[PDB]
Amino acid sequence: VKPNPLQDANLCSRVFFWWLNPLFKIGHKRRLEEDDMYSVLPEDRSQHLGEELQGFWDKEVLRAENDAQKPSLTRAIIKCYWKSYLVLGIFTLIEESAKVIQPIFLGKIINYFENYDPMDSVALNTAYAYATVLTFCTLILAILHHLYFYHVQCAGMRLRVAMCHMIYRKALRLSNMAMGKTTTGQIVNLLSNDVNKFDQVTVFLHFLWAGPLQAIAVTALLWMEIGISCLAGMAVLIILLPLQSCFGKLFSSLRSKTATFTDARIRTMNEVITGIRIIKMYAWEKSFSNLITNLRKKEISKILRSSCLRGMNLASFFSASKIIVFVTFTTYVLLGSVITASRVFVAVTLYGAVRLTVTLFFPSAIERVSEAIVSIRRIQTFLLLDEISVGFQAYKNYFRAGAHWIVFIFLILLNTAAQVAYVLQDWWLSYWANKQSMLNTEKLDLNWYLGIYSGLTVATVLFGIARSLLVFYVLVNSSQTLHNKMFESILKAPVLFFDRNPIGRILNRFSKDIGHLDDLLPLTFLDFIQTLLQVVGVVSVAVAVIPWIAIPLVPLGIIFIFLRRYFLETSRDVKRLESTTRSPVFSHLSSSLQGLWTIRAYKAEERCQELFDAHQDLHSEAWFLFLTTSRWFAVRLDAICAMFVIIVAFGSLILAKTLDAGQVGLALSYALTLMGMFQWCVRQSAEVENMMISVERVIEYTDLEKEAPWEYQKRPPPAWPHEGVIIFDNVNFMYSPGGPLVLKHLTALIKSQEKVGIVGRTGAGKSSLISALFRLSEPEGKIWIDKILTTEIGLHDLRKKMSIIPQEPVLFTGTMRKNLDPFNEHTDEELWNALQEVQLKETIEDLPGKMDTELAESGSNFSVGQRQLVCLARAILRKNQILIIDEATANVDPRTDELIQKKIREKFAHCTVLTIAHRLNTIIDSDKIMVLDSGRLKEYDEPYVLL
Ligand SMILES: CN(Cc1cnc2nc(N)nc(N)c2n1)c1ccc(C(=O)N[C@@H](CCC(=O)O)C(=O)O)cc1
Repeated sequence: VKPNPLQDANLCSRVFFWWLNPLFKIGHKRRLEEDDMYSVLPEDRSQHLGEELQGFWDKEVLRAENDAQKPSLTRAIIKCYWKSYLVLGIFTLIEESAKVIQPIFLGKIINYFENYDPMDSVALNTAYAYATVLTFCTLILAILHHLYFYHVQCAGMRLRVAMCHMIYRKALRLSNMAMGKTTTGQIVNLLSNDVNKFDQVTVFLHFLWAGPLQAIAVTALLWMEIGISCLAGMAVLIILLPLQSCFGKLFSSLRSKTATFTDARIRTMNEVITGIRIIKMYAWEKSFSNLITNLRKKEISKILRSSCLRGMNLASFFSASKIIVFVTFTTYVLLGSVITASRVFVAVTLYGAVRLTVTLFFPSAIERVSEAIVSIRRIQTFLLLDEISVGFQAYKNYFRAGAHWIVFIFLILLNTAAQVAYVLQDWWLSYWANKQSMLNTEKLDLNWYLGIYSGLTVATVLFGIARSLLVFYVLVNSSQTLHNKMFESILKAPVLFFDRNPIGRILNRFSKDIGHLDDLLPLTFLDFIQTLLQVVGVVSVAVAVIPWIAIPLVPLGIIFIFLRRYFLETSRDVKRLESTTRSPVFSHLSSSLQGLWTIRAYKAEERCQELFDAHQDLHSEAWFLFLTTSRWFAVRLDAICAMFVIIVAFGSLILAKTLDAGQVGLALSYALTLMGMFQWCVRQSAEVENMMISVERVIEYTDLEKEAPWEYQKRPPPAWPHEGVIIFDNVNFMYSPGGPLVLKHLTALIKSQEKVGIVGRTGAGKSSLISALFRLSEPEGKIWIDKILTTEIGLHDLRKKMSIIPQEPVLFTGTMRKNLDPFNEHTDEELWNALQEVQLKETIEDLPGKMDTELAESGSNFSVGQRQLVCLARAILRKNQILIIDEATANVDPRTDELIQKKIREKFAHCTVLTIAHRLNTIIDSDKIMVLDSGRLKEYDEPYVLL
């Protein structure tokens, strides 16, 4: 078998994940296929995780049925995992208490600089001890966290597998009456969507009691430093809760109505791609073009508002750390107290540790718990029924299509000012403290120091909103300008491009690639850019105070570039492995429920359980590597993130004769916030480069094959088709320019007022002549028609002056007035005349509207009869000379074909009919008959010499 190195591995080797080093060496240069993944632990099998939960549930059902109450499933999980969760909670409490001691010991180092004496050896040792104590909370938070996180993540897959095991076990005991209601789709959905919500619940389950505790623990510490002025900092942070939720209820609505404009358009596409040979033959491209162009404008106008709302939300999330500090400190100063550099940065650190945690971790645990409870209720109600007895080019082509190169310089200059203001607003307070500490009653005027601070506070918000708005607009304009190019490039492709590519591929592209281009790209781009810009500012602030922290920065930054690549090279296969191991489980589940009555004949219902367990163990193995490979990188990242802080603190302490308290506090208060932003910035690039593939495959289009232009300046006479004379010569045809033939050298010439017919068996080149004079694939061979040719004329002025009767009639979703005449070139009464001349006016007045009656789903309300008859009515109203009749019959012998053939008898007056015959008797009193066998003709004038 495949033993895993997770076991038989001592301590101090599982905190750094040292047992996963060899696997990387295999994934770096060999592309492991399926047999380089380790097995699962003996306590992670399906049969072990399912039987104990089944026993607990069977005991709970009896316990809750003997006494008159309802059986509950939520208790059967707490009766099992309570010990594990409360054991894990110890480290949660430890790491939550460790995040409060750091700002307490941060303020004790600045106090040493505030009272400095160059001849003193007792306080330096105390400062070193304080630094050593502070240098360990970071290590505790950075190193020992990734094992507890892996454990709390693994604590969910066990339940996820145990639920599916008993679900499948129950799915084989359903009666014939209970199965008549329950479909296979809802069962595979319950097993495919409702059980996947148990993976992210245990991660956010510990915030419901750690939020309010930490809030009070920090609020109690602010009173000892500043006083009442902390309330002015806590009164704003609460207001952010109802404001960010109410507007949420305003956003979701704007997301729903847009769907109404998104699906319908797609539906229209499903009717233009299926039937190109009819739309292109009738020259009806402009109608569908105008019908499609109108919906995209409304879709963009509805998307812009939601984009602006999301941009405003992000701008409010960016610069929310400046209002609280400004308010609390102007309140603290206006009361009559003196500002010092010992409490400012401590309060800043406390506020920054509180607000993010609260406003990002509290409103999500409730959603997670609600989804989990809904899923658990569904699964419980299900089990209670009775039983039986890329590259730089991909970015350049995507960015340069949005705006000119001036807007890019403008947005760069706009992005490179918000961070400068963000840093200067906090530097001004350090300058104020340093200027105040140098006094000996010669007080400081508040006007200047309070006006500069307000200006620096307002500029930050302004430059934070403008950048987001501009970025969102520029990135939406790109999709707006690419969708067009896609449409007018795909609309002009020849029939050879549609006869080989499936419709589902094109529809899937047009839907999901444009959805990705419109919805999630600008948000992720802006978030990544903001999180990346937030780190260079911290690095520059750290460097500008101590210029000697630029020497180790190069070795600390060189390692990351290689580490990211060395990780991705082997991490870019776990997703494929997981999907390939996950799909067969659903496949087997869906295919095993149909042939179920034969599994009851031979009473073997436990072998299928073992097969299901074996199928799920592969997905379990493929999922076990994901968490470990994801945690392998965070430890090495946090190592550098903590070494940076250690170096900063110690190098700043060992230079206590050059610097002062304000700037050491400033440099120390920023280094404690890098660990989260670095992780977020590293994470966002993954999704960016993952979703750029849709952009790249969108740009794959917009440059395809193209037929001849629609029209030239070679205008034919306005009365060109006055007489039907079609000559021929030895023409050879090939669909592809280098494939086989389907037809060979039809040489003839058709007279005017002549009813010519062709006799042949299906497959000998009989159904390809309509593709010749319609030039669907421009061949060699010069075809003269009425003093002009068929090659030096545009495609529209050649197919419009010709009529065609299709084999199988097609109808589009619209009005009866538009289906017979999209481009209005006639009056009102002529439509009634042409429709009664073909003898159908029952259905119209049997219906109310009878002129604007919309159809539905390809007009299934009608039959082949009136469909063929309305195609005949189109041929009637066309008012044309050349008529090509095709015959592919599946209809019945009664009055339909008699009526249509009599109408083609008397209605058509002396107009050059070219007919294709499938039954030898449909030709009645023909004038010219040709027989076309397996590659040429034996043609004669009259049928009297044939037989
Ligand atoms: C706690 N937190 C949420 C978090 C952290 N910092 C923030 N910083 C800002 N400015 N805004 C936030 N939304 C924010 N959110 C985090 C922190 C790290 C990762 C993270 O990088 N996770 C990776 C681990 C790293 C990796 O595998 O590459 C993963 O496997 O999913 C996720 C969320």
